[PDB]
Amino acid sequence: ETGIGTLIIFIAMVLVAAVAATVLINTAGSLQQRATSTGSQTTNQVSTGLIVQSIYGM
Amino acid sequence: ETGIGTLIIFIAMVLVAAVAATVLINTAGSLQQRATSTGSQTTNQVSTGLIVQSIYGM
Repeated sequence: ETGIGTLIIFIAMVLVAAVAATVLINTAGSLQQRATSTGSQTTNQVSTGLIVQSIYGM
Repeated sequence: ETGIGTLIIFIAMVLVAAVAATVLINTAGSLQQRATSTGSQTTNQVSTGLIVQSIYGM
């Protein structure tokens, strides 16, 4: 009967959907750390600087 | 059926969207404190100064 064949494919459908879910989570986690670090590094880059007061010679 | 697979990926889609939301909030909060402090420090920097009145010798 059709009942047996339906159950077999059902298991396969669940496993496939889990794979595509894993890709999206892993990619978002990788891009999270890069975007956070870039923002913090740029903030330090703009604000920091050195200034010359006076120059003397002998 | 397609109904089972749709629900599994749906959960994953919601979790991924939450991650990207967290990045934007955290970055804006970090840049908030830097921009506020820079403005206040510069205002004090320009306004403050010392002046010499008179010099006497013995």
